[PDB]
Amino acid sequence: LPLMEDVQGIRKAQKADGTATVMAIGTAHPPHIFPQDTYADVYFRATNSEHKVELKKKFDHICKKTMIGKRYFNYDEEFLKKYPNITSYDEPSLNDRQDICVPGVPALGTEAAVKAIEEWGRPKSEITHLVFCTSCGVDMPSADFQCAKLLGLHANVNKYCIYMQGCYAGGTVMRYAKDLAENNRGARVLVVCAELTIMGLRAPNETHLDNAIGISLFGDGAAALIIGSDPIIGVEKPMFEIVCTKQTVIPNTEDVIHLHLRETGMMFYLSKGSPMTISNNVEACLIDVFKSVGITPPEDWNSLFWIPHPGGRAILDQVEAKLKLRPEKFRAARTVLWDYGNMVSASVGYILDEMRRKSAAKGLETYGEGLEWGVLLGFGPGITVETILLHSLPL
Amino acid sequence: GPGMSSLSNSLPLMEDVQGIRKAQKADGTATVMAIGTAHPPHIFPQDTYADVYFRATNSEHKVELKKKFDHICKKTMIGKRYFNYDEEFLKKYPNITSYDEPSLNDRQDICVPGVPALGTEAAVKAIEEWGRPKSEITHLVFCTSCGVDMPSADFQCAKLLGLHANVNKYCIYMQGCYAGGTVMRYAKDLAENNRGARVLVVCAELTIMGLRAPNETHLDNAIGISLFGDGAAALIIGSDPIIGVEKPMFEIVCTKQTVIPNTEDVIHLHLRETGMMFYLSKGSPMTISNNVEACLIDVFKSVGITPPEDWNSLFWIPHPGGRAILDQVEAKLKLRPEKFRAARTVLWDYGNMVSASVGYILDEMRRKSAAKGLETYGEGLEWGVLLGFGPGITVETILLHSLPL
Repeated sequence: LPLMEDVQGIRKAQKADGTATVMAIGTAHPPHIFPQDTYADVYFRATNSEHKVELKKKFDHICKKTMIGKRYFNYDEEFLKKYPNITSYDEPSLNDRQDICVPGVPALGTEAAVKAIEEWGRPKSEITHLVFCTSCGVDMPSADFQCAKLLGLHANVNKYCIYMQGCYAGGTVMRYAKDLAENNRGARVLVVCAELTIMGLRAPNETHLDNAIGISLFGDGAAALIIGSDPIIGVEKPMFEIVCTKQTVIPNTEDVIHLHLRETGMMFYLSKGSPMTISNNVEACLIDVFKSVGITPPEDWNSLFWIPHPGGRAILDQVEAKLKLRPEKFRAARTVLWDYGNMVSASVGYILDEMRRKSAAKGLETYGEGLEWGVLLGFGPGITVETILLHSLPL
Repeated sequence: GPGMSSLSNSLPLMEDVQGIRKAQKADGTATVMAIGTAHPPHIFPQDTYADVYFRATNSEHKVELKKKFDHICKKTMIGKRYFNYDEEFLKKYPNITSYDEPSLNDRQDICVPGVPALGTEAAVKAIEEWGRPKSEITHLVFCTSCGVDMPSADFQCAKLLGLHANVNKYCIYMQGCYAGGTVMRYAKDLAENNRGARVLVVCAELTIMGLRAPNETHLDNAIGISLFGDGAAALIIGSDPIIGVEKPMFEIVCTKQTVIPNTEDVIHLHLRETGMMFYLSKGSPMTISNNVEACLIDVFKSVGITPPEDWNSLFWIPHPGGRAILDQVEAKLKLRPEKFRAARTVLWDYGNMVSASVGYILDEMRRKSAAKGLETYGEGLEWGVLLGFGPGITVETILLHSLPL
């Protein structure tokens, strides 16, 4: 056994040299397409609420201004008929939601993980850490265990299960991955964000009007990333360096966005004013992430590339206005919101994928729209903001 | 110390990625520098537990199931446990004291604000021992298998403690009995990769999330009711201890999580409309013992150290998942009867407090070592291992190096 003076030598040999880097991104979504134009008709039919005509035109109006074109779900109208308790308002339904989400979320997550590992090109045996993230379903052993099992990873992979961190969770996974990759030499972190919104699906009511915003917004999906420090030249393809990661809680705003897991499943609550709270405090979070690494914030926010969580059209519009950004800056985020809706923790992964793919297709200088520095933002319950400072690399 | 303000650790003037990384990372090994513990006020002695439990659950008519549970309680090696409820509190909830009546909502109403409250009590003690301002805590790792909510338990704990708005939070939900090991694994990477970082680890559990009446088809639920107790443990972990201010105790050298293949149906828990449903198949103490040595060899080889020929050369903090797990792990590793004394003392006085158990044992070990005037906090020994066991079956192996007194 080594002496007291040898402990530091072990630490020096154990840690990685460089910055945690995104080197692969894979995405997946379930097969059932639900267009937004017909969503009011399909939802009110599936929930047997066709008699509530005045509540239907209210929901149709909300759906029409979401700037979401389609969403993907693990269910169709035929599947929902097998579970009448999920399609009702307050009937006991957690057991059925868990029966679907507990095995379903890691299954969907694994699909995205397979694509990320295939792009990466190295054997799955080289994955040392797994960070799984979901707000849909909880179990013991957890979703991380199930994902590792489905992928057939090594028995000694260090796993991290990020449960119920909502819409900011896509930022949280980058924060976790940064420390895991950088503090462990040779470590390759597989990040998986997967969500199945059936955990929150229910019938509309007059007392729960804020539930209508959630049903018009959330879609199913999964995103997976391979993150690691010290990229192997000629084998791996380094894209985004995770330089600084900070989580912030906005004071006196707990009553704004809150969700509870009850006997009726996930109960969504949203007060009028969330886009204002997020937009008014986003700049302070950005100045903080830049100051933490000694970089002077740019005079013009258009100088950076952006991956904002598409919590809704209003959140994107207000953050864009506050930071005085040109319409093309949030292009990648707007396309993902349109094509896929809000896929919870998986949305930012989809945007990061869209950004690097379009940058490579246009033949730009870097993966981050030809620009050097950028920010990935997560927004959710708290109100909590996850600010991830990224440095993009050349093609 | 971290040397946050020193020139050699200063941030580069230009936007140099590698220069930023060099300044941002810490130098040394993550070190435990404070441990605080807490438990609810209601004392439930184990010798009268069978009587109290069967009366509170309206099951005193099942005479042959009572004599079976009385025999399980007598063999647990638990003397007393603490709970956030008494017999009067349970009478307000007939649904929790039944077997399968709808009860999740009521359990959530107790556990969602209750777990962060109990955790905060332990955290206040850890912060007081540490001695530095609470505003200097940069990371919070909260851990519990009792209750889930959005915003999570970490948010509530941070709010009750009055931590900085910019504290980086980690919520470890439903990782069960191995979670006390998982928090050490999280804390290691967080403290070591961030210069100046001081991680507050909080493990808190309220077993009312799993309390229910006995049944003839669910005989394995009786093992859980005779075992689990409430409690909280909190630790302050950080790299590069400040000499003269902080008191460095245990260095977290290597941390690995291992899954034992083909054992998913051995230890499993499900969160249902009836709360947390506990399932335990026969063979868990032997399955854990037959795979523990391989986990230890892995943790030692991962840092280039040759595994000791005699396991008695190390100090031990094993999760007291039951007296049988302790007895069989001790036997397989050919350990002397006193090697697990700290673990057995905590099991006797507090029972199995889930993720909080190992924190209590680490506290017991360092306190007894200081009280006897020993050479180090780890029973006078230099190297040791903290072990967590739970659903999977998953083993958390934490290699520790104790510093001198």
